[PDB]
Amino acid sequence: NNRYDVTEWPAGNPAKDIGEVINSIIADIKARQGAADVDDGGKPGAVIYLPPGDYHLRTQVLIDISFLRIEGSGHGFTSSSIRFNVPEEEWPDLHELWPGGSRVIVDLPAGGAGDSAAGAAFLVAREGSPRISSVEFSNFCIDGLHFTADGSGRHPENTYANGKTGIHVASANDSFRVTDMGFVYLENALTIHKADALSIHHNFIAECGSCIELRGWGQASKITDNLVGAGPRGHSIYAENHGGLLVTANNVFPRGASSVHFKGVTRSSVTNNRLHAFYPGMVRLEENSSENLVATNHFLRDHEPWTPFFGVDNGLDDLTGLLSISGNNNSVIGNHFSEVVDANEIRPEGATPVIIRLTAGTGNFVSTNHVVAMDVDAASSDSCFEAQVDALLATEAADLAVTAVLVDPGSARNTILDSGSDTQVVADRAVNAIRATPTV
Amino acid sequence: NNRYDVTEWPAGNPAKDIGEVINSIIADIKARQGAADVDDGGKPGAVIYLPPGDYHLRTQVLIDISFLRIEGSGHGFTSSSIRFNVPEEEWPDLHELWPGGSRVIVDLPAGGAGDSAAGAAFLVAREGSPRISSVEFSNFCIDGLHFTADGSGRHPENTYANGKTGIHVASANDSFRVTDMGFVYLENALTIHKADALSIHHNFIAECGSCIELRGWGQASKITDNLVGAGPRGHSIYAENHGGLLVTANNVFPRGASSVHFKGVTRSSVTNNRLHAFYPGMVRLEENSSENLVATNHFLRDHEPWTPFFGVDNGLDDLTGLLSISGNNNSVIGNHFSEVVDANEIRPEGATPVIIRLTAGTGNFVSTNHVVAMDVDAASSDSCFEAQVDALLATEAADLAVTAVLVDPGSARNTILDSGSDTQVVADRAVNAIRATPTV
Amino acid sequence: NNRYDVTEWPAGNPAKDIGEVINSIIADIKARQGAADVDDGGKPGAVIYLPPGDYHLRTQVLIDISFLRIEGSGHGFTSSSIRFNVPEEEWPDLHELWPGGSRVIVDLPAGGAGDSAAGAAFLVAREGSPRISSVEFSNFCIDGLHFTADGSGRHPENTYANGKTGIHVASANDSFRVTDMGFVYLENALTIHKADALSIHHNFIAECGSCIELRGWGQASKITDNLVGAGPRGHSIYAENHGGLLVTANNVFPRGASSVHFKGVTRSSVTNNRLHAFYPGMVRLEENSSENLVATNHFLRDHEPWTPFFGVDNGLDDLTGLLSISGNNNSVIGNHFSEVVDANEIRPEGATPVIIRLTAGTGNFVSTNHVVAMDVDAASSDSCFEAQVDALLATEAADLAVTAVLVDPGSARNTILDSGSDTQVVADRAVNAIRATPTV
Repeated sequence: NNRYDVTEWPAGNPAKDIGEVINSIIADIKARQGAADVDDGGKPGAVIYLPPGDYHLRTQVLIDISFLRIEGSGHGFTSSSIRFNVPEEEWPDLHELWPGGSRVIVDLPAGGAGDSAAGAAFLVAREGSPRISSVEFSNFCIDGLHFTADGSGRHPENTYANGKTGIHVASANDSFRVTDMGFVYLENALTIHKADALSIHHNFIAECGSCIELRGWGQASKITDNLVGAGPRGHSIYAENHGGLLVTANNVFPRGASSVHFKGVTRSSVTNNRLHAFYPGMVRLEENSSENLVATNHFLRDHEPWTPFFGVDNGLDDLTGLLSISGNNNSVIGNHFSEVVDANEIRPEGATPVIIRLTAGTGNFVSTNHVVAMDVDAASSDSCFEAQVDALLATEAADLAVTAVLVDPGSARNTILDSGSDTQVVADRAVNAIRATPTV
Repeated sequence: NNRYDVTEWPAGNPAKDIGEVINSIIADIKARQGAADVDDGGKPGAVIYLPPGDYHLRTQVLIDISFLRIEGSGHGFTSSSIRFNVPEEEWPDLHELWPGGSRVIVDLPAGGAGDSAAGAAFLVAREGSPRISSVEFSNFCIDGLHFTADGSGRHPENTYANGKTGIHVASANDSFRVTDMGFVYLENALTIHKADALSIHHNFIAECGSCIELRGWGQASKITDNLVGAGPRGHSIYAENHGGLLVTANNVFPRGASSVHFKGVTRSSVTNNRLHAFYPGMVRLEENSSENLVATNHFLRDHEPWTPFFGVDNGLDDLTGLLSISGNNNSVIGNHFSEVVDANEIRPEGATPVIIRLTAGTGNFVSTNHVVAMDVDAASSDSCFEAQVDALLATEAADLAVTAVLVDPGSARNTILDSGSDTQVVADRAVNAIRATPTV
Repeated sequence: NNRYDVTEWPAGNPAKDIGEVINSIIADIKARQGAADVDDGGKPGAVIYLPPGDYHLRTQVLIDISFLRIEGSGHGFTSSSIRFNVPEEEWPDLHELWPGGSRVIVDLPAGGAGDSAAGAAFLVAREGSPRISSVEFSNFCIDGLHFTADGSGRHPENTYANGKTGIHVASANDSFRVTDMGFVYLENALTIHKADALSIHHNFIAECGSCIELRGWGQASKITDNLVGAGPRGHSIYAENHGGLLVTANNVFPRGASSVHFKGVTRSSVTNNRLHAFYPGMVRLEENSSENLVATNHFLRDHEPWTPFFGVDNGLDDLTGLLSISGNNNSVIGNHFSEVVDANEIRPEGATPVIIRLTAGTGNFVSTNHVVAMDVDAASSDSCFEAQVDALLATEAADLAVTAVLVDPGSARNTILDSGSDTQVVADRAVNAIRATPTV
């Protein structure tokens, strides 16, 4: 025992309100595990199992205890975004309509003016000592169900706004795991404050406004092997005030405002990811993000190919850069950048797009980065995945002049090696060490 | 419920034909999940559990539904290749003879002249909309049992031919997972057509003719953390017409024809793998494979040390290259190449082996690759793992001249930096930018 | 069946001695699986499940059979190190005191003068043929409970000494997996001899004297996605006489003697890890460790910030190097090194710290490594995680002269490119090819 199955718990009804059921199970664990030091233990925690099923959550789950594992048997993802943009008269012929797996349907109202925490299906919160530790979420689905009108006049299902969060961790935490999950149609998939030695590993986090956000501060954590797709006003991967973070082996696709965004992040590594955006400002190191390694990533920036998101932007223009750095002593090494754009969609009109921009800070080392830039003709089609795939396989283009590296006058004493020809590297040679990539 | 255990299903017998049992379970799921939009769901799918056991499959499983998870409790791998080459009179003294775990023994005949799909233990197929989604295969064993005579006069168990496939996905699919599996003694372990956002993660796929094949087209997928060993007429990792594929953190060992093979693959990353082959042509980018990052891989090419495969080749000679590129605007950065061969086994007689070959395309960037080449004396021994390990630890060699980079006249406007001395880099300096690695 | 739950086994008591229970289950599996070739199988193995719980182990588990899986439902980690250094009168106010999850408490005496194997909770041993294969340990907790006085006069809980091992594999093995575990308060977490195609993946291995040790020899293995923290007389990741090892995507934090230590390791890759130490000698390639790739790692060396470990060293001084190489033909490419030290704590007094040191061997290629060095004021605070995090986020420092690369006269014919200025690279230019990083 200490093993519970939500379909076998005698209180509540998991189809109607799985929140109530899980809170009831948590009360039972605490009632049984009252003593902290009996035969060298006494509070080992528990596992709560969700079989495949459609489970409505109407009461927020409060997780107050260490070593709690909540697990299911399916990440359950299907593209609600595609389905909600299929003409409605065709829905009866679709084999299915909704995500599945071990599915928690989040039916909470939007969070108040206090916060988003109130809109989270699972809230992890505990103050005092020690930090809550080794909570595990595994292999289930959290589904926000619908997005809602936002004043823009866009389809309500394409706004990425509903005030719902999948998992929200409010308190300092240690050794947490989020693995094998599916998150869909949430304004925020996963928000974790004050994380130590966290692992976010092998999840599918897509069609959420903002996917992964590490807030407050943190250390010694990792975000690995995820498939991630956000919305144009949110983050794919975000961290602030982290040290020693490792972000690797993620496949991040559209349509977040950015792929990776750091504020005040130090001594971290963003390496070996595949990153694909429809907008500039893919990787942002801001507010003294320093001594970070950004290595061997594949960056692709192109244009949205799917008609229902034509015109949808993140507000940033082509001078922003694909990689933007404000901070000291970073290392940008061995990245590939593909810039695949339509010259007459470049903004501002007639600008030369920038790839890497150093806006502030000193001592950045940028070496052995390959920039390929291409001028294609933009187009939109109605069939989502066909258009996406055709777009990736298309190479049928003219050449395009770009600025591979732009060092603003506010950044100096950088070293730029083999990351562009002299024309491609716009920088003051008197206060930065520049070696042009050899040419013919 | 929606949870099934194949040993607790009242129809069929999983020891005799687990195929029939699983198909029966799938019919039950469909019978119960008929309605697509009842209380915001209705087709959440299911989980089918295989306890550890030896289960014969005589009827192909047809997977027709989204959010189906099939799981077990052991990848169950043992080297049938070693065992089948042990003298038969010694078999009674072996502690065990066969793979184990949650084991599906594939007893289907070879596929007809239509196709290999008919020889697959699990076939995933569904047409219409939407694409089948979020099917999961986890932590079980698929065993082809024996290889069969192929006309070559080789031992029938060493042919890698039986017409059997582990898992075959014929239809466009989204968010699929194959994790923690074991595949053994199959002509094809895993063949997945038309994949979107697929994850093939942390499997053991070995002693199969061909291991992973991604066919038709695809996008935004990943192949990570696998242990992979194929056969000399097949692929280790293969993809065609994929965009945005990430292949990382795999340990690929002998004896596939290649370690990674791309046809028409674009905007992808093959980075941070350990790759070991007994033959040339380890990593092949062919048929306009363009804008790919190939970074920080460890390549080892040497000679087969195990006597029962002496003389077995993939048909390619030492001029082929360890890495061969036909395509535009790729990035080859920070790889290590160990070429450990016996000079008198080099073919054609008296050739200088090539390491990286650019056969066609423009704009490839090749930078900071270390090539170490060595002339050793070839040998074969009868004890498989002892010989393999001794061979890897052996450094007792003379020096060997190699061509680090060969740029054919059909490839031009490439950039080659610090990837060999001038002698080691055979290329037209007038139409490629070449910087020799500094020497003494 | 072949599925067992230790709380449902009729012999012994898993709370008192889970060792006896598991050994009893193993005898039952062998009694049932006597025949090796009945209908193409007969020894498929088994799965043993540990629900969340506190389980004392007083008898060593002997694992003698292939395809055994032992699994739980929680890695269960909490910092016993922090708790044992909290004043004792405050313990009654802590929410909990001990690790949890599916918890095996190791209550064996320390191993005799024969060996440490006798102190292991789980011993995997079998001689003869074939090698034991595809044993899996997953998602449970192994807890050494306490460290003991060691003659140093340190707190007994801070010695990292108790003679206990989590899992010890004594025999040649194939296709083993250790995944999702938690190890805490063990002198040795995981020791695996003679490993072939092993995967140590996604574990939490911390506050153990020595974490991962691969001994004897091995091949084609991988250590990926682990969180790892050892003690100052032990190893974080250690291997000897391995070929084809891949160590990637690990986040290794203090306070092991080293982060990665190789003896006699060849043709391997240590790439894309985040490594953090409080002492020199972070990555050691020793005793002819040759043809290894060390690429795109983030190294941080700084000072211990937590008062109860002030003064605790690994015995090595600042001339040792962060990366030390004794071996031929290695490749050191694209690493970031942050050296964050207090100039008056540098030892010996007045030394210039070294970052990469080549002590012996020929043909090493060192290219495009960024070294950032800083002089800060050392300090200690009592609040562990606050001090750790503040320390990582602190950049408030003066500049510090370092030797980026030191090539001893005993190492020659190396190539050093863009890994330091001429002053920073101390090497005989007549017998090594040196290119200084361009400067202003």
